Amino acid sequence: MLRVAVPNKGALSEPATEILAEAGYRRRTDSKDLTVIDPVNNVEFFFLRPKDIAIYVGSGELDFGITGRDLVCDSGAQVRERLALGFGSSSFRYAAPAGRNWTTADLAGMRIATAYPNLVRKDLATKGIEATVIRLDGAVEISVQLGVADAIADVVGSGRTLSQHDLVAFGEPLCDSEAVLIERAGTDGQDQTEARDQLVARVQGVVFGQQYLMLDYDCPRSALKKATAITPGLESPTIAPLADPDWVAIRALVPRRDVNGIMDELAAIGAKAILASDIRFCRF
Amino acid sequence: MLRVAVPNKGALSEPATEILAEAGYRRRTDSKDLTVIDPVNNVEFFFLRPKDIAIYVGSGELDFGITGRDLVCDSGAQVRERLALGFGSSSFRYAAPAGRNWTTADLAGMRIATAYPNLVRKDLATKGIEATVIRLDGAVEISVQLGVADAIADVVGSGRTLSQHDLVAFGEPLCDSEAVLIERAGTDGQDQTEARDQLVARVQGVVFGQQYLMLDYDCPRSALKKATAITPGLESPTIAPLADPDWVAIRALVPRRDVNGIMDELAAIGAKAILASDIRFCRF
Amino acid sequence: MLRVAVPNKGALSEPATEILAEAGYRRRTDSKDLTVIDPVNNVEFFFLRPKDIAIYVGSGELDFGITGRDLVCDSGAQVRERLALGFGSSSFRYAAPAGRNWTTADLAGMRIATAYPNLVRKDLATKGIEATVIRLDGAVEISVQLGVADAIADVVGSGRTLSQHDLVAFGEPLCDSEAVLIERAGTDGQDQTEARDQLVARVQGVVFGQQYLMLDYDCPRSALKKATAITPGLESPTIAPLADPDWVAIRALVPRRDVNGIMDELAAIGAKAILASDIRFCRF
Amino acid sequence: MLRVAVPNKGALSEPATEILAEAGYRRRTDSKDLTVIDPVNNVEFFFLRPKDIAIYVGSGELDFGITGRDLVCDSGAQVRERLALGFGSSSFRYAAPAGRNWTTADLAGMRIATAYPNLVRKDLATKGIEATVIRLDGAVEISVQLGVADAIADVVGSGRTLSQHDLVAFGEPLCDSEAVLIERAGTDGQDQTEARDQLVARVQGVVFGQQYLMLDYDCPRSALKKATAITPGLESPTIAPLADPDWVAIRALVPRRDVNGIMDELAAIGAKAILASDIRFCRF
Amino acid sequence: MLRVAVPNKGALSEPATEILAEAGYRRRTDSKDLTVIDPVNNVEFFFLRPKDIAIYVGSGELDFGITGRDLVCDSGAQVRERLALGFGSSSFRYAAPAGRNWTTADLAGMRIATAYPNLVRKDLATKGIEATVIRLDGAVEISVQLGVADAIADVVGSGRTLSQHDLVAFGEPLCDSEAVLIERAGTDGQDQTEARDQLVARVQGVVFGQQYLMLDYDCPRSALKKATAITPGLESPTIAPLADPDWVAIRALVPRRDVNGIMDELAAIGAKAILASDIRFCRF
Amino acid sequence: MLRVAVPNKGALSEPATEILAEAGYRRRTDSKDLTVIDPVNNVEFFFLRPKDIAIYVGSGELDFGITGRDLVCDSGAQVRERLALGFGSSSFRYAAPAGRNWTTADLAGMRIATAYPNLVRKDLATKGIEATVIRLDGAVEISVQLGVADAIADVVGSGRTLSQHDLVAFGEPLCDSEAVLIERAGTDGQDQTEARDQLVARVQGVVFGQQYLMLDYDCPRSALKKATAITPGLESPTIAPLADPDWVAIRALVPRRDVNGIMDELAAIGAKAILASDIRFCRF
Ligand SMILES: N[C@@H](Cc1c[nH]c[nH+]1)C(=O)O
Ligand SMILES: N[C@@H](Cc1c[nH]c[nH+]1)C(=O)O
Ligand SMILES: N[C@@H](Cc1c[nH]c[nH+]1)C(=O)O
Ligand SMILES: N[C@@H](Cc1c[nH]c[nH+]1)C(=O)O
Ligand SMILES: N[C@@H](Cc1c[nH]c[nH+]1)C(=O)O
Ligand SMILES: N[C@@H](Cc1c[nH]c[nH+]1)C(=O)O
Repeated sequence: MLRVAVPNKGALSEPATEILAEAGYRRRTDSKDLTVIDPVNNVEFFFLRPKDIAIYVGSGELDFGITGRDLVCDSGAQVRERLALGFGSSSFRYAAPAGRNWTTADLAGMRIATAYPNLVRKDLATKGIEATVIRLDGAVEISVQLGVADAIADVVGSGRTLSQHDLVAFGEPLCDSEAVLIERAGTDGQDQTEARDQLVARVQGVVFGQQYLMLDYDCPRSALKKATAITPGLESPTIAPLADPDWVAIRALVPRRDVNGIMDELAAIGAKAILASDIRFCRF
Repeated sequence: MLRVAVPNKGALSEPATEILAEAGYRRRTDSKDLTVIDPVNNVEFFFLRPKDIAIYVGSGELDFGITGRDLVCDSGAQVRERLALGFGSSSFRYAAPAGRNWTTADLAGMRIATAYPNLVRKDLATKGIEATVIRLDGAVEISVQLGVADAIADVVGSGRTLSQHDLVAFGEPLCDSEAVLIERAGTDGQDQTEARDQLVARVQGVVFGQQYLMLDYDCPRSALKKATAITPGLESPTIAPLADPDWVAIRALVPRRDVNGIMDELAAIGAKAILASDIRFCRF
Repeated sequence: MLRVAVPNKGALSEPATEILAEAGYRRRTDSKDLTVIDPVNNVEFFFLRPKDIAIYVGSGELDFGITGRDLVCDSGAQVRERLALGFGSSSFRYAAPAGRNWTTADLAGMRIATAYPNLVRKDLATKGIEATVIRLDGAVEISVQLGVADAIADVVGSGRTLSQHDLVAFGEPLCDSEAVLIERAGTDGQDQTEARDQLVARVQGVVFGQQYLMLDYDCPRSALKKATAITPGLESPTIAPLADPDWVAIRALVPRRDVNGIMDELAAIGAKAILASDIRFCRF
Repeated sequence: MLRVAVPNKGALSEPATEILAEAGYRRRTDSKDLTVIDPVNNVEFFFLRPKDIAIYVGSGELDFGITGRDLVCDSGAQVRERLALGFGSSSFRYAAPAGRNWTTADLAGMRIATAYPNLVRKDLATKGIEATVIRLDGAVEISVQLGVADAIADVVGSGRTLSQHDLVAFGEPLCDSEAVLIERAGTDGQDQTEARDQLVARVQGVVFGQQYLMLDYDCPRSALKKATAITPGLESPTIAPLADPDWVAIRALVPRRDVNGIMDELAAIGAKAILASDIRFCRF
Repeated sequence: MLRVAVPNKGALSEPATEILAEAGYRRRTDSKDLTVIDPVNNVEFFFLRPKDIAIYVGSGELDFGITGRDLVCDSGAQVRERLALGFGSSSFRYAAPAGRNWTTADLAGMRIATAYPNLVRKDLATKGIEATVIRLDGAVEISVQLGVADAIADVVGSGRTLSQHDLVAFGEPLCDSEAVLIERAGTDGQDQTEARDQLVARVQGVVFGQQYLMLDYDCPRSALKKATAITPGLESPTIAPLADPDWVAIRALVPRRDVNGIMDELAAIGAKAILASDIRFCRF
Repeated sequence: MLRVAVPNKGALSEPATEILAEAGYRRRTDSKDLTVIDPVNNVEFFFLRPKDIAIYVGSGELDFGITGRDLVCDSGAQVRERLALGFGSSSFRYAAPAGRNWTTADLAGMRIATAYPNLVRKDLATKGIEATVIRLDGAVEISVQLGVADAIADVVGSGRTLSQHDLVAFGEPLCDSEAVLIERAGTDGQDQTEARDQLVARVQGVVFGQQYLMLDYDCPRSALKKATAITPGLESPTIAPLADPDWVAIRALVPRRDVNGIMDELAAIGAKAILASDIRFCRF
């Protein structure tokens, strides 16, 4: 029996449930209750505060959690990052009032407000800089106008929050917010290593599969050699005859980020009815 | 022209609309209005109170409805259950205050509160027991604390509601809450038998299809004989050559509940890029 | 870099985002902010008032928009309609109090209330009729009861709004509400013609693909000649052997509106496990 | 310790909480939980389904409830109606399809759908009429179109629901929906009679007070005799001098429904600064 | 029977209903339906789009409406403004991109976007300036960035919307957004003049009363002469004895905006228990 | 110009805005924006995270804030508590799994989870006990079941959260959650001492006034001496004649918690029309 911690609210909650569903786990019956028991898969899911998930995995009984990479950097927990999940990512920056040409060295002896004080204190220490780091519970950007701090450190999205308070980011970026699957450190006893390996392989199938599309298309046999070079697939393309003997159908996996260039090339050699379909799971 | 009753709210409403959409019927334009006319399929959908749907099919002009099996047991309507739809199921139990070792025979002459009084009265009669059954409109669990009844009878999910009121279930379970497609009894006149048969076949295609996944995978020809035994499919697996002549691609339907064991076996004989896809409709 | 205007609310908003997602564009991160930048596709999406989108494309810097055909008729903008998108369509009618046998000629010299005054004034002019057209901001049906107008002109859905105010539609219908992709008129400079052509081809792939389903089915070889005539596909059906040598699997695109007749015919010649799957993109 | 049942949702819920607050009882801390304990007043409030409240008072341990008068007529409970609360009232009527001149005698042997079957069966019996009364859970108006019943019986507001289904009300009205304070029948033991009397007196203070306004106004002494006749108050008006010796200020309770006529009369005899204030509690 | 138009949504809707309630009219039973009939006061209220209310009063059968003063300036309707209601007010300004020193004369021949084109065209004409005014449906501030206009004209609150798009207001302000009670022009026939006068007097009682508070306080008789000068009231203060013969209680209306200075002065001459209460209606 | 911090969400937010409104400050225009400027009172209100308000007052530029007393204990800020506001109060307790007879001394060397780690660490130190205090972001009760802690420390309301996780509170209570007005420590410069004193006096007027009701009642002169003893008021009751010379009207402040006993006594000596009204502000 495995126990898995899932974010109960915020930007990571829906895509976390989505990826767990595509790996074949029971979806949350209703957003009101806070556990979901999966008897067929032998897993129980707990919906918890995002900022706490790393502590639950690292000091508690949870085998796995899904949380942001910055929240693991801030927690001080000793957990293993098994997979980057491909969503939720965003930079983490120092920021200060526009129009003063701030640089990292200006932070020495200043007051820096953040919701991630342990992350920031370790970053400054590595750079050899001492400052006064002030923990706040949320929305730190207004703390400069209101006199609590000289600079801040926070997740930045597209900079909307910074510009709305006349702040400019500076310095080298910190530990980012990408969603990760974390695992409790420790070997335990074989029979539990196996159940843990199974969950990781299943989530990995979604993480990998979601990077590709399946292309299906009709192709003249005369253009078949060129098509094979254009879509080599993961092993080699599938080739099947059509009723018309001068034609075949070709099936091949292609990366999402390559798809439109690939289709233009296929169209130019005579390919017709070029179909593209979502992949949600693939065990390579 | 067929008329079909659909639950307008509650746990059965979204999965009911989902299954009707996958059978190819027009989805509800907006959740505010209460009918949806499907001119191409020649069907009209009415969104009604769940507890009333069985009466509308059994005494009204509706040809079909989707409701819970317990609501058909409680209604006294004479309708045909054509299909179990595979969602919404839950046990229906007697329950009484924890710590008293209640058994079914203790109900004789007691006061039993329930939202399904006809269901309960028929269950007790079959067992030869007489008691006083008290109809309530909803949420019956609090009626024991408040002195209206000695025991209750209600749908139980995972027992959250019972434990939150210090109640323990006992006795043989009653008619459960699984969602069913019900049909009005009666033969009418041939031309309407045909239209009715068509809807049932279409919903049955979703009910059946949703129990499987399509597996696609690349396979060495040397492992082909073993693969065929591992995934026999519904008739026999599809086999197509890859460009590489030592390899093929195999397609086969497999039951959802079998999928992960099947993939482990395929991986161990040399299969690569094992893909798994949702099935939403299959006419066997 | 392309700029595309998307309806920010109303009946057209979700299906507009849906079609853009299926063409492979970044979906709106959250419904609160009003732009979405797509760096990989080199497109920026702006979420605007539906009634304004035609003016933004026709007089502004936007390259494309998605809006209703009636809103283009009302705007007076000079834009190109590139594609009908297949949703949101509804008739646009004159309407007047029930029980008076209104005809189009009765409008001469009357007061007509509408949210689309330029559309209505051009329609009347073409028919040679002069009347007083009164602009209102919304919900015009009540304006007759309240004495502001003698008749109205409005989008009609299924006539719910008309019957709820005792109004009956009459006359030839006007410019309808179907969703369209519009483009700014003008040739600019080659390098921008190409980027524009790419977006249109991608949306066209969704518009075309969404009219079909992929049929997959197992078929006895003895029935193969008949099956080929029943499902000719877009080019010709794919044919692949099963393990069992007396059988094959057939793949073919078929129109959504044909699917159930097609399956009945296939069942009657011996086809088994007839599968039907959504198509979301097809470049013919 | 008293236990009081309060409607947990619907049209009666907010005005019920409002009247209990004005009688000085602790207001519901948050709409999520379902009890509120009032330690200073020695009362506990339970928020329950409206249709069940009469059964909880009549067969349970609750001392009081607030519910509709029709729900008491339908419940069959033996409870005392202590006060009409002055909100929620509405007529209860038979109704049938427009354009057929239905009368009460046409109901004999017909099918009548209603959410209040016991109320309707007793009403028909008193009139000497036999019919088939069909219990439904809610929204009964559509049951005629859908073939379940020939006529209905339901609360009517302003007839919106009737006209929206082409129904016309007929016959003598039934037990109406006005909100009432009900009490469990029975004398118990003196010390509990006293606590019960206290709650009734406190709610009665709100019921009575809410029918009046306090008028305050400045008045010339020369017009004082006429003013006294215009506002006699509940006992006799309060009269106090102003600094200016030719003037006084007058205070008097007047009925809400009389207020504007009263003010016109006072203005015409020389009264100035006529103030009118809400009364929320008055023990006569 | 009077008909009154009330804003159905937006910033003016709740305070409009609030002021009508304090004048003693029936409050909207539920926000879903769109009329409210007041049988005791002989008035019917219609909840309409704010931008349309002036047209309904000026060309329709409505006797009164509540809307913004700018919406009357934009409508071109011939209505009487009877009262300023004391809420909803905000300036209406031209605005253009920051950092260019725009002045009113720079508008000549430019493109100006606004939701109030008739208001703007009349303002420019009075100043002798010709420009191209572009009607938009809402949120006009983004139209400059997007190339549709050179400048805008819009209601400004505290400038949040302007600064969020880098716009600066300039020039003389236009017709503002303060809420007003408007009346249809025309004398009709005596018996309807009277009913109209009554509504205006009742709303005026709220408009006037809401500018004051009632002060009540205990005062030594030795300080009575000074107190009388500090709170003269609307006519002269009320003076009543306390049980203690060296003391009195004083009652007087004072303006809300004066209240705190007044209390400081009273405290400094020996006044105790200085009470201050809301006034919701006063007929002077 | 004063700056005041107000809770932006949670149980303290609405009653905080309510008390500020009754002291005569501008109410939040809309819950979306996060500042409100009051030009007439010369105060600006900032709506912030509750857990941060003490830090904003203690280290920032804010003059005042409203927050929970426990949040001040947890913050470590050096602020002055000027007033207890009379809402939001609740006990703060250690808690551990039911059925083990936990006492305070059992905490030595254990793991204690809490959202208020500084509060807990100072409480344990004062008692001479060392333990490991684990910071969590919220909802700490589940941390025992999930293995992160042996005991917790949290605000308890009525114990719903404790019993829902099988926890029992024990030990002496900690710093409670009552809402307080806090002020920045420091004298600054006279002209700002005065503006600060004014706000405190105004909030104090609400805090004091809200503990009383105004009683108004008609009284026979023969019972006047007894009535004066029953309602002495804050100074002495107001006495004014009625028109009827055998009667008077009496006005007196009485404590809310005394009101019903007081009215029973007045009724028994002949008092009639006993009226009771809310007090929202009183400067003693
Ligand atoms: N043979 C193709 C398609 C495929 C992958 N898996 C199964 N089929 C490829 O290797 O990409
Ligand atoms: N031939 C495989 C896959 C398939 C089913 N239907 C069409 N193809 C099977 O029978 O399972
Ligand atoms: N060969 C089939 C199926 C197919 C289309 N595209 C790829 N395969 C057809 O032409 O319809
Ligand atoms: N004396 C007035 C006002 C009043 C009632 N109660 C107290 N004062 C009346 O009897 O109506
Ligand atoms: N006499 C005081 C209070 C009052 C007004 N109206 C009635 N009483 C004044 O004139 O202001
Ligand atoms: N004189 C009464 C009522 C009152 C207070 N303030 C003004 N009037 C009292 O002192 O309680």
